[PDB]
Amino acid sequence: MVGLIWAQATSGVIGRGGDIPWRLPEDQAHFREITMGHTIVMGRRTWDSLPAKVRPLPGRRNVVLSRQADFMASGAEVVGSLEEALTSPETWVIGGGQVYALALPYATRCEVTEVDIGLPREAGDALAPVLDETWRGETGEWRFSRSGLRYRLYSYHRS
Ligand SMILES: Nc1ncnc2c1ncn2[C@@H]1O[C@H](COP(=O)(O)OP(=O)(O)O)[C@@H](O)[C@H]1OP(=O)(O)O
Ligand SMILES: CC1(C)N=C(N)N=C(N)N1c1ccc(Cl)cc1
Repeated sequence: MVGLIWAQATSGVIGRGGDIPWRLPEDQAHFREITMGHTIVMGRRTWDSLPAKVRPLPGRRNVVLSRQADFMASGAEVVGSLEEALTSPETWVIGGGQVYALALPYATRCEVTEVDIGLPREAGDALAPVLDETWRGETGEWRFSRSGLRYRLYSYHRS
């Protein structure tokens, strides 16, 4: 079970300036809920952008993809090929752009959060992985977060 999880604006933007371009505590809780107790897979650059205080993300098997054999990722494990990361009974790829792309052909599930905000793509923006017509699933109802930011959840799957 290889899966991809991400949160995007409507336009497909999932990150800008090194930041998630919105505040959505319901997304963080959603993310935790899907991935808790399973393996998470991230690129080295993504681990590098998490505060030392927060990494590894707790209650989950943290795997970090890197070419550097000497890479220090305390509390996590480091693998040097996509094949080796995607082993466990249930894996969620959590970022970033290179790892999303890399892992796409192996994915049979996506969990997405679409956030109702109009952010036309700009050069440099991190972008959601592109879903083709092989996918099927549920595009859920719009929902107001506590702050009044609107978001909805996709739950898609394939062979
Ligand atoms: N095919 C591959 N094999 C091994 N490591 C890879 C890989 N593709 C990407 N990576 C790692 O994953 C990193 C990318 O992580 P990321 O997906 O979080 O980056 P970004 O935020 O730019 O999309 C790459 O820099 C590379 O790490 P190192 O720079 O430490 O080598
Ligand atoms: C919190 C957030 C944005 N939310 C969802 N739905 N999916 C992810 N992969 N996330 C995410 C989690 C950890 C990291 Cl390092 C990056 C993005």
